[PDB]
Amino acid sequence: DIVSEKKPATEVDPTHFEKRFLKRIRDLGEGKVELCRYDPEGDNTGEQVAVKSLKHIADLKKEIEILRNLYHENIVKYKGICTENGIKLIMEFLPSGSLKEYLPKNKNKINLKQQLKYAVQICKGMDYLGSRQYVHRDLAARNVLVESEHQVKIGDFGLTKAIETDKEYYTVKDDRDSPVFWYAPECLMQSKFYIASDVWSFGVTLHELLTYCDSDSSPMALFLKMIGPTHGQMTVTRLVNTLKEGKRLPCPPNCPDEVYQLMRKCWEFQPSNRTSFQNLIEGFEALLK
Ligand SMILES: Cc1cnc(Nc2cc(N3CCN(C)CC3)cc(S(C)(=O)=O)c2)nc1Nc1cccc(CO)c1
Repeated sequence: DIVSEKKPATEVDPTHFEKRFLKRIRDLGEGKVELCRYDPEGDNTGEQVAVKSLKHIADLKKEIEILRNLYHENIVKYKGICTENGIKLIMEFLPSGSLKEYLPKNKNKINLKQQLKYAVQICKGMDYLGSRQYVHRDLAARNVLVESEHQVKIGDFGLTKAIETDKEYYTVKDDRDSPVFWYAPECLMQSKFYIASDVWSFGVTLHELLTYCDSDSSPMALFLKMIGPTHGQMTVTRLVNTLKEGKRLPCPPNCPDEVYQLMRKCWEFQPSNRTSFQNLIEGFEALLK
């Protein structure tokens, strides 16, 4: 008789998504994120998932490993991977999108009390990330996903880096696509990323939330009005100059001064003088009481 291999008992990994059942619906945003239906039964009843893939393979693999081990109410859920060298990150899908799409469409529903509750949830997610010794480096309203009218989640970890044990910051090398208008002075000047640098980005995200992500009131729009919109390659040094002078984004319309003061504590020039996420949580909780 012909010799063959004994078949070992097959086990199913719920985090392993087969390419043949992962069916594309549409692009969500750009590296790119797509809405897919994982449909192993082929009858359009499968679960909708968000799929992150490459248009850098090493960076995607590191991102997958970070997200796989993060478990928090305000952090988007990892679901698994789809493997070819190629890899796709599979996450839960949030149909409301980010604060960038949701806030302009739901102003009537989202009052100051709800905005402060979203602010608390962003801080809780960020404080959990910091407790795991990570710096996010991309905290912006476009990366805050809306689970429901009552809950937001940090939804992308593409620039997330680990801070070495007993060290205070991570030094960046690849910075060409940096979101400079959300960056603290130490990031712009020395490419040094502290947990306090994410606190700075939070202050900017809080400004966006309070303006309902209005494009005319965006941090880029406002800073470009303050420094000049036609400076090209000179834009960042003009931005650094402005921040050194003590100039900050103005108080959002209808934002009470006590909320604006918490926001300004995120924007102290020196990282050591900035508020912590825990102190922000306490400040917002005192305003909600
Ligand atoms: C992990 C995840 C789960 N669920 C969603 N949902 C979702 C997202 C969006 N985008 C949010 C970011 N915007 C700049 C572009 C639109 C839109 C919809 S919708 C309203 O069209 O159904 C849904 N997106 C995810 N990630 C994702 C998608 C796109 C871009 C980024 C990076 O900012 C992260």
